[PDB]
Amino acid sequence: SIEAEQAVLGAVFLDPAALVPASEILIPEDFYRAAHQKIFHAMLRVADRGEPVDLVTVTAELAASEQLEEIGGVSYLSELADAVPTAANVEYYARIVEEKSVLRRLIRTATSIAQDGYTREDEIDVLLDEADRKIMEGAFKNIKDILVQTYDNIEMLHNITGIPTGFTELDRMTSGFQRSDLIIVAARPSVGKTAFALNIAQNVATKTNENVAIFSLEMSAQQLVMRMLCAEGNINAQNLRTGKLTPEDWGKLTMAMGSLSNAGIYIDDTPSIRVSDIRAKCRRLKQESGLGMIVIDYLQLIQGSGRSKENRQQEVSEISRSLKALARELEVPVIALSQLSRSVEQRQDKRPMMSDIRESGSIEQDADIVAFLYRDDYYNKDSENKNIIEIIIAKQRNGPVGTVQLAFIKEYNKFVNL
Amino acid sequence: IPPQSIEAEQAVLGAVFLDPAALVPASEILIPEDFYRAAHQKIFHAMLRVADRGEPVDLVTVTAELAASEQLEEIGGVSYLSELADAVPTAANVEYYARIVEEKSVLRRLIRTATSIAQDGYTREDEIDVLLDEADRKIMEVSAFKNIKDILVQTYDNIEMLITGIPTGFTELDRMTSGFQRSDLIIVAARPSVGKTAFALNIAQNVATKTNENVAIFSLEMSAQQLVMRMLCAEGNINAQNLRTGKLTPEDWGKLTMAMGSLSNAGIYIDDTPSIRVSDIRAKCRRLKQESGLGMIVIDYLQLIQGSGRSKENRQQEVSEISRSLKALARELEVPVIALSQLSRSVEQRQDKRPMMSDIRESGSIEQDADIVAFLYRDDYYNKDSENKNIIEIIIAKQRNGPVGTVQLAFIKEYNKFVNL
Amino acid sequence: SERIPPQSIEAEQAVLGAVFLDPAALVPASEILIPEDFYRAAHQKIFHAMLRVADRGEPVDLVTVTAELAASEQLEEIGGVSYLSELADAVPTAANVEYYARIVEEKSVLRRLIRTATSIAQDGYTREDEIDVLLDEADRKIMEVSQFKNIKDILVQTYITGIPTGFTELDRMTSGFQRSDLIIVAARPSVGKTAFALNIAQNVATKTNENVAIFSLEMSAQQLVMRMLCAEGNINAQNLRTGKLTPEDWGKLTMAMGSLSNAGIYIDDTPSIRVSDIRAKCRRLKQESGLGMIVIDYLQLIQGSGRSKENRQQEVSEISRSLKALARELEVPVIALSQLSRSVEQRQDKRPMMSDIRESGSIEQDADIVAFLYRDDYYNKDSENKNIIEIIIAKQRNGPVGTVQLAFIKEYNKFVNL
Amino acid sequence: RIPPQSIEAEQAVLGAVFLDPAALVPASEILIPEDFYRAAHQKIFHAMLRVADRGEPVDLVTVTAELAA
DNA sequence: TTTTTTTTTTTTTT
Ligand SMILES: Nc1nc2c(ncn2[C@@H]2O[C@H](COP(=O)(O)OP(=O)(O)O)[C@@H](O)[C@H]2O)c(=O)[nH]1
Ligand SMILES: Nc1nc2c(ncn2[C@@H]2O[C@H](COP(=O)(O)OP(=O)(O)O)[C@@H](O)[C@H]2O)c(=O)[nH]1
Ligand SMILES: Nc1nc2c(ncn2[C@@H]2O[C@H](COP(=O)(O)OP(=O)(O)O)[C@@H](O)[C@H]2O)c(=O)[nH]1
Ligand code: ALF
Ligand code: ALF
Ligand code: ALF
Ligand SMILES: [Ca+2]
Ligand SMILES: [Ca+2]
Ligand SMILES: [Ca+2]
Ligand SMILES: [Ca+2]
Ligand SMILES: [Ca+2]
Ligand SMILES: [Ca+2]
Ligand SMILES: [Ca+2]
Repeated sequence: SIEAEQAVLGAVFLDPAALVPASEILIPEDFYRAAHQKIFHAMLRVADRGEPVDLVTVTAELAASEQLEEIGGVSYLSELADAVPTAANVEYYARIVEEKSVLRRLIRTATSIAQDGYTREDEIDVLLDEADRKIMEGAFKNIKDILVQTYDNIEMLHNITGIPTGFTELDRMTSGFQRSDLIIVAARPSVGKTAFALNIAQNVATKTNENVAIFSLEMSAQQLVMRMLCAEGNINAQNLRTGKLTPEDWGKLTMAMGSLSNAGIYIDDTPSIRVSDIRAKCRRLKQESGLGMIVIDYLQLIQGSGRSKENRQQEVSEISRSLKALARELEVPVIALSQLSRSVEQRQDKRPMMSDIRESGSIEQDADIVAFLYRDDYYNKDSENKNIIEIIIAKQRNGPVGTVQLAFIKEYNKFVNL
Repeated sequence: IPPQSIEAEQAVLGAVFLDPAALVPASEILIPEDFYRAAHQKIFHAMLRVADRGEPVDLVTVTAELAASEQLEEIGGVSYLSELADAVPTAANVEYYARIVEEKSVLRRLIRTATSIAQDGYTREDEIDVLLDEADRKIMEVSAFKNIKDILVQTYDNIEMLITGIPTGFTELDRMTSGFQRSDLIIVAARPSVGKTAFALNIAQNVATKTNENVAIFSLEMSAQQLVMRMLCAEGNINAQNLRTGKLTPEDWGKLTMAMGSLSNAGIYIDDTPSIRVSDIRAKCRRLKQESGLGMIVIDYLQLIQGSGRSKENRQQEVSEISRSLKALARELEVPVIALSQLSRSVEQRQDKRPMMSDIRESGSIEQDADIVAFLYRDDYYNKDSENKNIIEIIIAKQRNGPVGTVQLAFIKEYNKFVNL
Repeated sequence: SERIPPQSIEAEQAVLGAVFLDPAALVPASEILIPEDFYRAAHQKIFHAMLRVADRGEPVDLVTVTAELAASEQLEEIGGVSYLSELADAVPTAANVEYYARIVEEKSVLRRLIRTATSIAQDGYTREDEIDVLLDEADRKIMEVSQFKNIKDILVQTYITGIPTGFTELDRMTSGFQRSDLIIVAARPSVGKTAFALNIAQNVATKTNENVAIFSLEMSAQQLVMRMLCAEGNINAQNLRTGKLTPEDWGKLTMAMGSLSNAGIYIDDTPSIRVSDIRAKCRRLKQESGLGMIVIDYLQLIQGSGRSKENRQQEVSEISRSLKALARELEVPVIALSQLSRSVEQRQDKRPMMSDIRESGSIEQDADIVAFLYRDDYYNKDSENKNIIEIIIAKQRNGPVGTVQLAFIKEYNKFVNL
Repeated sequence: RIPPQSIEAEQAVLGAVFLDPAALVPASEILIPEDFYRAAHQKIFHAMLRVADRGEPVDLVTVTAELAA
């Protein structure tokens, strides 16, 4: 019942534009306390002039009828003022007062049905109709309303929609890397999964102004940064990891480090996290700096929430769910790297299909987009055109399916446009 | 002073000791609990207990039965059973008095459920909507074998009626099916990104816009905003890529302006809460039917629905249960329910990748429960080069209305649209 | 504590009775029983005399039998002629001696088992001498509680007991549909389970005079009756569905309705019942009208008695027990429809085996008889000989196992003989 | 043999929530209800989070409404 | 106990 009542009346003496929502939601009778009934009435009575509604005009109106003394003094009206947490959410106190009102209305009509049960033992069918009728006395989104928001959204379309990867052909096909999408990038071992993900992270963090979080469960932060340096500056990786650098390499490195500093890429290399942990960390980074992308080096390495070490297919089924839900909650694209089962290798056409994604089919199902990497030179030692690598876009429910081509200069840990 | 024709109660019991073929109407009309007097309750029970042997029912066998339990002394003596015999002269219109006893029974049942509603009003101040629902539901509940003579009549009168059928607007499918029938569970299953939602959305539109019926859509994967954008594209033939960029041609805006027009008076109710239980779905639909009337329910994706508490059970059982609940919902609301389903990868392993019933993902009970199972298959989903691209099979693997078979449609993907051929 | 050697000397009397009533009933009786099978010393002697007189053959009536009993010292030992007179009045008809003889025989086997088991335990303490040969005797002595055609038997020379289903070939193999049997009809989804059950129900309810109760947990009564109408009159279901009936179809329907009225088939379509509920309802219908068959539209759809939501395999294990016991109590065949697990669709041969019965192995084990339905055209779109359907009788402890063929004209919801 | 606890500090957390209540964000990033020692605080901080998931949001009124619920 | 989905070593399918 009470106290929420006081919070409503209180907010009115505080605002008083708060009377509008209050009265849309409540009539004086909804209040339980006799006194509040009278006060809220007076408030509306003064609003009809309209005065408007403050601690003075209200007591003037309550004295204008015999009522000012009946409701406690001016001193009770004064207490009401001092008795609300925040003027802003009257809506939520009003709705308590309203819900309590409905409860006793229910109780009252139910008791009067029982009451009538003993009396009008005369005509059973019309009594059961009355009971039906006496007890009756949207949670769906309406389409009219959505159409407007969907229109106004298409409107905001002067000037990729889209966090841009910097790979022209993929961006044309995809237009980002959209907020709330789960993007799966899967391919056989040592084909280029991480390399590809890191390259995307760089071009996002350096070319745009957005922050990107990378969770690396297999490699160290060190190794990651060293891959980005090489790619940023075209420094040969073998040289870099030996310290055997040419005089111009030292130049390239100096530049690479420069641009990667103002880059804002946050790396977490804890080898065992649950999705909950990931969520927590991202939630906090977005809190204080804003987030744009999340990259995860590698979905089946993530570890389960307690359900006991369940049918492993279910365990990852669940991780899959959690990731999509995380992308949805943070309104941010989530790129999850995935492995593939050996099935693909048994074939002639070594290009992967969705079925191939390792460990659980739910991953195909949950993803907003599924990208495979295929390299002819991964299988052919002699292969004509070496550095070419297919980005097979096997799934997307934005739009088009298809294959895109890039060059993967491995010596530089780098993917490039053609 | 509870409602009781303790005069009429005696008249019934009396007639049984007098006839006793009079026990047949009596029991068709009453159960022991309908009697107000504790004693009569016990006697009428004994009467039926003896009838189940059957003895049959006279003043002797009844007292033998009452003594066989601790009860003969509790109900008055043999001398009370003797009075019951003499209370009414003849045993003809028992039907009369039985119906008084019954009517009084209903009255106190009503009073009792009304008082317990009021009672609960003060206690469970926790969840208002599910409480008000109980009152609604508890008051209706104050309303053995169906005889075939009677059904035959209703059925003849029903056949006297002449798509039967909520029409999908896909001619060949509608010929095979004739709607989309009230109370049916329709499963639409197919591999990922094949066209499940697309198909279901297309059906929802053609129902909501071509007919006058309301349709509820529960989307657990996509947002309402994405759903409507699919329908817009399909309604007006606007290329989806253009639409999501805002990169619209001058005639595209024309197409969009009309699409929006027709979809307004469409009356399609969308709920995109990503986790619901079937109970929740039921509740929402019940209410929408209440005040506006419902025609169809569409659920994007059955295995995404979540279980009622039974603990995180053998997952196969958990969906087994969801399956039943859905059919039972379709049954209760007298409305076709279209549940989208995923498929296990088993089909992928096969030579020809047209699905069979076994392929439905996660629990075999879905094949079983369904009134009708529809698979979608696309040659161009597997062949990059495939001859005749836009063709898509609607394999009707199951229906207990009638015929099984395959139907062909075109799925112009650029327009999020299925079309007739 | 008090251990009473198992016997039914009601059923004993019913057998001897039927012989004085028929007496062609002595043929089944003796195929099933030897004199020693009877528990009561007196019956032993009587049934012996009956066979003694049949070997002349006299044949066997109340006179000749007393003549034979007096011919030995025995007529006074077995009660008087007055006891032989009571045996006659035991049963209304010499209908189904086969039934009661098989009870007497089954009880006989039980005590033979008990007796050999106790004598094995007995010998366990005594002959502590030769362990391995004691185990051989035990093996062998337990088999001998059970009692390969010879070449001569096979030279009879070159060149219904029973509620009748109306399917000749099935009835030959089965002879009803026997009182107290649990008959399991299982098959994959949409194969023909319900259709087949309904067809049986009609032919029983219309051709015979017996009442049949059908519990439908999946389909409405309305849909059931519409299936029967189509099958009774050969009206195309689609036409009937739509109301799009030809002028002669109306004739066919008018007929079908006629005969189905005096049919007496009681339908209960409550979607959730416990077996107790089923029992209750049937007990009452038998009370006032008599019952012949119970059909249940599906066993795993029935719901459990409180034991908490137990290991589901046990829950149905229990339902299974309850049903057999209900069939036993009401002395009436119970046809329970069952689903099958998907494991059959793995096999290159899709004919079910007992193992395939879905959810609990106890069903194989409780059933008196297990029937599978198999359709080639269910799997082959093009299949040669379409409307053919195998009725695989995989289990029956009456007698013969084997397959029977029928046609299942689906357009007519109808099974037909060939 | 008296369990490490700091009720003063527990109260100070719950207090700050009723005062701010954007203070619930840091609080829940750091704590779950079970971290609190006093049975009562456990329940209160739970309710606070329970109301935040709607989100109401969290003040002295809505909290007592949830606790009475 | 059972039903379901996954990966990966064997044999034998004209
Ligand atoms: N030739 C050469 N190749 C390299 C060097 N460093 C990395 N790579 C190549 O880049 C690939 C890295 O693959 P990666 O993305 O880490 O594998 P994934 O995460 O499983 O997809 C490896 O297969 C290497 O062949 C280098 O110094 N020289
Ligand atoms: N070519 C093309 N296809 C599209 C476009 N937008 C959506 N689609 C396709 O439509 C399909 C969506 O299928 P959907 O029903 O959502 O997947 P399901 O629910 O798992 O069956 C996918 O195959 C997409 O590639 C587009 O702009 N162009
Ligand atoms: N051609 C045709 N076939 C039908 C028609 N009605 C039903 N059927 C088929 O007959 C069968 C009857 O369903 P049923 O097998 O009893 O369900 P069950 O309990 O799973 O076995 C189904 O296989 C339907 O396809 C009809 O009107 N026309
Ligand atoms: F070898 Al990897 F992701 F680094 F498969
Ligand atoms: F693309 Al899906 F369920 F596989 F919407
Ligand atoms: F299709 Al069914 F029991 F109705 F297998
Ligand atoms: Ca990697
Ligand atoms: Ca979908
Ligand atoms: Ca079928
Ligand atoms: Ca069935
Ligand atoms: Ca058992
Ligand atoms: Ca098995
Ligand atoms: Ca038996």
